[PDB]
Amino acid sequence: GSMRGKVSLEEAFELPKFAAQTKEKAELYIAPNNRDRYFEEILNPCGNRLELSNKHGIGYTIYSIYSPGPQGWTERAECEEYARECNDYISGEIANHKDRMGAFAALSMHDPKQASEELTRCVKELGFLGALVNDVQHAGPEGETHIFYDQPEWDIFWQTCVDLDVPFYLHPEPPFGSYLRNQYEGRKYLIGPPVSFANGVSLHVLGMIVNGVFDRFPKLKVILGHLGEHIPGDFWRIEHWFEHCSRPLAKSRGDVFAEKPLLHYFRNNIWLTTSGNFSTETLKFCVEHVGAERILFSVDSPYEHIDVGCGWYDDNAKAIMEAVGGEKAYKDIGRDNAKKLFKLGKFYDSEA
Amino acid sequence: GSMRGKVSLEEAFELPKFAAQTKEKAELYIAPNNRDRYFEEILNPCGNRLELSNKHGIGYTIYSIYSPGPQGWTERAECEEYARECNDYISGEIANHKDRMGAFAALSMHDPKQASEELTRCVKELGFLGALVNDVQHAGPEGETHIFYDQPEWDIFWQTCVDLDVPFYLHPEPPFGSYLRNQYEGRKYLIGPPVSFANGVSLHVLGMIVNGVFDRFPKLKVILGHLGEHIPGDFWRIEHWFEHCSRPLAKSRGDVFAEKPLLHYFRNNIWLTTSGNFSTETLKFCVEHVGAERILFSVDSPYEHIDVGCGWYDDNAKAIMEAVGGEKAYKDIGRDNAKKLFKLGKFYDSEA
Ligand SMILES: [Zn+2]
Ligand SMILES: [Zn+2]
Repeated sequence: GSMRGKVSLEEAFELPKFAAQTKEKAELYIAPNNRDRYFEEILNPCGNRLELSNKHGIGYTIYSIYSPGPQGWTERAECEEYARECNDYISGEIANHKDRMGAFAALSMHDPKQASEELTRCVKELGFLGALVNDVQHAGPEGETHIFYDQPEWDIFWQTCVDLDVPFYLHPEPPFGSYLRNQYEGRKYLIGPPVSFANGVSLHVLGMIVNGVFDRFPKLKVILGHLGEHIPGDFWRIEHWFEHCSRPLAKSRGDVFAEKPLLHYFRNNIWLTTSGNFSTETLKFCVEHVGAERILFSVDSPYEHIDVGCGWYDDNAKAIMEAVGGEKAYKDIGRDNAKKLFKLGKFYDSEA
Repeated sequence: GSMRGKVSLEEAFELPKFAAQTKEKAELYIAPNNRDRYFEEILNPCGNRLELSNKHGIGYTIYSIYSPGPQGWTERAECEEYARECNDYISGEIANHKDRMGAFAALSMHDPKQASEELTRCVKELGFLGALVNDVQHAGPEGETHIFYDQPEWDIFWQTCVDLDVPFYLHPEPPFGSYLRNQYEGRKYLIGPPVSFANGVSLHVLGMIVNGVFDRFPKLKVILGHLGEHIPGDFWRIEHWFEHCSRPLAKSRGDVFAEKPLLHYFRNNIWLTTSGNFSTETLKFCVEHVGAERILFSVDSPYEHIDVGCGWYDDNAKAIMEAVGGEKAYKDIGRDNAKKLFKLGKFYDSEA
């Protein structure tokens, strides 16, 4: 049947002093009847969301800054101070619940050296378990500069991730600037989970692949939410296009291109979570391609409801077991894959 | 178990007088060893691609303008003249092979009424079978203006599609303007099939859904290539988000929103093709969600090779039949779904 001790690791917060900014996210992502709960959860890591996690059989929650978080702060010095404030805040909150809470670093991604230094501080001094970054870092006096991490200057940062041996969770963020105006103004309800989020993350991680990040750093670990941000349904089409067009075309120009097949990266460097994607059928398709050991349960609180995400995994245990290859695979996805990936010791309900 | 008489309907051409424009497409989409074949095929609807189609068991090819085609022509008067020339040209070419060739209208989509009139001319006077439009119509310097068809003025055009009772094929196109520079300059090999194409089409058709196009025009027929442009893998997540967030939020503001579940539109208004997606596993997943009667074989020539797409469907007939639910489903996908959708009479090998 169902299990306790599940690990959930796409679980967002904001600094309480910025409560007013969370009402702006609520207007993008939260139905009216869910506003009271959203505001309580996003501002209280140890509040009712912890009680729900305990009731619903979560053993370890890894908290991260919400979106865009620092990636929406276009002034470098202000962005760097905010990221540090987020890390110091969540470190203080999780200190009282070490058996069931951890955190991922919030980072200013304006400068690779500075981001590497803050990640190192979070991991070595605060015991954080990785980084979670909300897609491209926006920058410039009017915010139009889009900083992607698949360019060579970011190699110092990837080297830091590998040296610390912690994963990088690439989370989505809403559209900004001319992209928001040109492509979303007339379909604003498509901002967020319906399409815009995965459109951005898939572009960015495929960018890391085709620009050779994982070839230069074969030990690098990256996590994608939402069962891989559109990519698994296109595993065949993307790899086929790389074989039929992209690889020989790039080679003919002397341009950098990924050295391995698409699935190699998804079987060695990338892990997927079930955040906001409580779909047994989609989970099955993903398992069939990447392996049950490469998918991690997660909720996506507070944008999703802990009781709903845990309810799916718990209440459909038998059907999910059939879909993912048996009892061990089900416990691996629920808990044991993440326990091993994050090198967690004993934690709440971890052997239950 | 293979069949002849297959229908293939994402098969592109360019006007011979614009041969020079095809070189820019080759630099985006065609490996060096495939250039000679691409140039021959894109400029000769009755050339070797017809010989290959006859050899490989295609009974009916529906030709369409390549991409962006008119959607990249930013000046309305020139765009309208080009679309007319494309339609008159392809009408003349297919006249010599009526038993095995048809066409979809090329349209200037600067003005809903003007596009409606050209579609009517193509259907009523030239016998065309629908329209194929390459995503948003570009206008303005560098194409920075993006004209989407999910805004209320486009109801004039949707009413025309319903009056004529023909489908609208929403095909992808490359990025333009600031989006091209900001989001693709550092990952240029992701322009096209790897991600950019489906990112645009999925945004656009989901836009039509959430702005209520299919609620006001429940008889409207739309076709998507590439097994649905990322949407099927996200069927659960999109509909869940619409239920949990978007529909109650829009209702609370009095904003228009899709009245029915996402899968209703994919089971009533939208058909998928296999263009560029010769994946038995992805096809199976789509069949399980939308029904085998809603998926149409297609190749995507000349960007894909007719021998490769037909080779997949023909050589793996037994495995595909098992994946899609049996012989009738296999013949439906190969031929009979399209025969019925486009009301084709007898055609070459149509009872084979
Ligand atoms: Zn999230
Ligand atoms: Zn095509």
